[PDB]
Amino acid sequence: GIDPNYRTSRQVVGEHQGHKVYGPVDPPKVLGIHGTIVGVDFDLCIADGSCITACPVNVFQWYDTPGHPASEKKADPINEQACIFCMACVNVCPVAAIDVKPP
Ligand code: SF4
Ligand code: F3S
Ligand SMILES: [Zn+2]
Repeated sequence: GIDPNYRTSRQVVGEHQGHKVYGPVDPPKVLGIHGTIVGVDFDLCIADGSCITACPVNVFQWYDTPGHPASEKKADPINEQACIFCMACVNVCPVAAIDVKPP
């Protein structure tokens, strides 16, 4: 579900907890994609939680996004530098909102 080319096709509009945020972002309904090594489309994430339950290195943590039409929290890749590219998260997300890319 997430654009595999976001890193080159969306402008970086900001930073969040050590990771970049890829625009556009128009809160609270449009929040864009968070992260570079491990990218999560906040506009697609429905807060299923499988990715967070699946990551062996705990890259993801719940992040509140009140008033987003898709969910009031999401998986924020705050510990993306720790990713070991097992690709578990990418396979289990029910909306395919995650894209991982070796630096
Ligand atoms: S690829 Fe593996 S390690 Fe990297 S985030 Fe996804 S689950 Fe965690
Ligand atoms: S829905 Fe959101 S929580 Fe994880 S499994 Fe998909 S990104
Ligand atoms: Zn973030």
